[PDB]
Amino acid sequence: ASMPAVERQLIECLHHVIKGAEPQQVGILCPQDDQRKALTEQFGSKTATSFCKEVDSLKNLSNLDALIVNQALDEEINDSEKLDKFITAALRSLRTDGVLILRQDLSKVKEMKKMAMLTDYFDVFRLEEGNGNVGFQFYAVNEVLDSVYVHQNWLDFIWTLMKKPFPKGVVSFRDFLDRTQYTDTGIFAYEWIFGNNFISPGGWNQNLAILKRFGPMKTGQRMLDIGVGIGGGARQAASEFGLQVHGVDLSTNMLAVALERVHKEKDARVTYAVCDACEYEFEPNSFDYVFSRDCIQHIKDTDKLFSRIYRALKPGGKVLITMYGVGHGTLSESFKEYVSQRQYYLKNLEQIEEIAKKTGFIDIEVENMTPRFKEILLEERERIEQDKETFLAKFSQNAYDGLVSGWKSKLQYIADDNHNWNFFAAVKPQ
Ligand SMILES: C[S@@+](CC[C@H](N)C(=O)[O-])C[C@H]1O[C@@H](n2cnc3c(N)ncnc32)[C@H](O)[C@@H]1O
Repeated sequence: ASMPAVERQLIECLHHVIKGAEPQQVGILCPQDDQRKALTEQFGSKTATSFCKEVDSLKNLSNLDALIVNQALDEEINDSEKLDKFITAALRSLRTDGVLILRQDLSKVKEMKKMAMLTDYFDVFRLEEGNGNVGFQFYAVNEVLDSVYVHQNWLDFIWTLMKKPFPKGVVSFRDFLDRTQYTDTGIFAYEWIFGNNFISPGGWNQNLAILKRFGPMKTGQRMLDIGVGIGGGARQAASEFGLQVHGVDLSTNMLAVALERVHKEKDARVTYAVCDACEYEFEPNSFDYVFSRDCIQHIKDTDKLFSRIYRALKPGGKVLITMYGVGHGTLSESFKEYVSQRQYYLKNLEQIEEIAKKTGFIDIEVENMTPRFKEILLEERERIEQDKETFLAKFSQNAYDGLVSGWKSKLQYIADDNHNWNFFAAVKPQ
């Protein structure tokens, strides 16, 4: 039971990609006439639109700059053959670089991983076109905000995808995350050691201490959380400080859990989006705070990232980031192999400060929190060693041994001053 606010958001999603351009040819697949007309009125006289009411009709649409599909795939999401027919027809109908905006409510779908499974399917699907392949490039998954605020529904999704050419092996950044470090089994094993809802050292108590280093925060202020993981940090920021928190993560595995949990527990201060924080188009001058907890070691282009954060902060706004970093000790081969397998792009505090100054941040604070990181590992390790019997009731031996040796290994990395745990904070001037 949606309102006109939804259709306006769909067009906003479209404009993240095409910007100020108006699309020459638009297709609309939308079975609900009132929702369909609200969409149509969003376009002006420079746009010609063809729309249809059943998915089989996409074969009749072509040379589209954009295809908007709204609540039309109820059957397809339960039938891979029908889904395949739609994706194929959708790709054929679009020009290269054409945008697909797909809105589908998943709240009546009992499978909680459905959004994640659909996203990989879209990301992986390939269609022969000419002497190569075509497919959809992933941009984002957003929540329909009307659905959150009016219907307490956090599982109403909008995918933003773009048609691109592909060769006829080569893994996207998102898939590396979902297939390697942040798998489901990895997530539940990680959550167990760090603490409920957290994938970062020290769990609830530690995250609260870090949030406090922002200084005074007020109810209703807006925070962007980069690399929100399974949501523990965002949810705590909202419940403890009354912040409105928007969390982003590139890993669908991670966010599936965050989304499931907020959808069940219900807190309208918290929303989530799947996207790459180095690329996604955030609204400028809009956030009071940007927070990132142990995320940015995954991110190569720190320079780009900082300019985007700066851009996104309100003047006078504050950024606070913690991250894995590299120390000033002689790097060991074990540490170097560890970094490559994780694909971390590590920096030291000096480099972070240089970049922050170059970006234009003021009041820069940096801290080496490695001694704290050490206390946490030791404390965490004493817990597992004590609760050995309880772990094997839930997970396998293989997950367990990797934890003991991993914890053993990080301790040596800290000892050699290879591995650091860094704190950075700063403010946007004015
Ligand atoms: C070690 S975890 C931290 C989770 C969260 N900070 C917490 O305390 O529970 C890293 C998270 O950052 C996310 N991440 C890595 N690169 C990202 C990117 N380019 N954009 C958005 N999120 C990213 C990963 O998906 C992962 O979920």
